[PDB]
Amino acid sequence: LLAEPQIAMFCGRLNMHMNVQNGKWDSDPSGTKTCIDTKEGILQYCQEVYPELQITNVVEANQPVTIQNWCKRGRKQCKTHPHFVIPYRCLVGEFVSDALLVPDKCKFLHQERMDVCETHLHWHTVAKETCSEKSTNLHDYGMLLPCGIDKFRGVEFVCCPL
Repeated sequence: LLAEPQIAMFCGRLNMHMNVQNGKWDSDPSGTKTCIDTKEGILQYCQEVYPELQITNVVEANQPVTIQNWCKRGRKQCKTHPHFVIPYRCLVGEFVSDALLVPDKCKFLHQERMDVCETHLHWHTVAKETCSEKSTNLHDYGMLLPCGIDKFRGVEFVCCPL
């Protein structure tokens, strides 16, 4: 969901966050906060930047975005080269899994491993690998059953014809 709460980082520039009202990337309120290394720190920035929301978890978005107007410290020189970055989604309150679009001719699948607690990458790879086994393409996917910070017990996905 391209306009939901989320943050985007580019080291050397101020963090961006999604403006849910207009869909645009807004720079850091303080004019000082830059890129973060830990998922836990990303959760903390989510919480700081969306004070009216209860941020309970985070997850990688599935596709990178392009952002060109990164600000330097103190919010000026807010132009640089276009930069590809995968935003982190700031997940709100009780977990609701993504409603995936399933084009005609494609197939919705889901797998749950209630005995494991796994990464976004792992589930992405499970999804992709499943589709590939039948000569189809992974089209859209989402996490299921959070069990930790950016850790989940399952994946929902859509496989489409090549």
